Amino acid sequence: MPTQDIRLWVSVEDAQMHTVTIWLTVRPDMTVASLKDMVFLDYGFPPVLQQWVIGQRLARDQETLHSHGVRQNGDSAYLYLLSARNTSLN
Repeated sequence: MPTQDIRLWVSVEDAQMHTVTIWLTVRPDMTVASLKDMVFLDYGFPPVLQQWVIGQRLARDQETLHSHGVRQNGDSAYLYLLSARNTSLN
């Protein structure tokens, strides 16, 4: 579309006491639920494990990124991962 996507930085925090940072390309029209999934798709980050933190976060996973303050690139979010995990597709 004429309007490009935006790049969102996400801080990943694990129960296993390690922290990583990821950059996600999306649009504010997206939501955490959708976003959470791509992160799962992208990083195999179990959506169950994924604890997403945004200053403008709402318990509702469905609300848009824009509604969570992600209006453009340079926006940053925080993700926490549980001790649990997932299984490899292959």
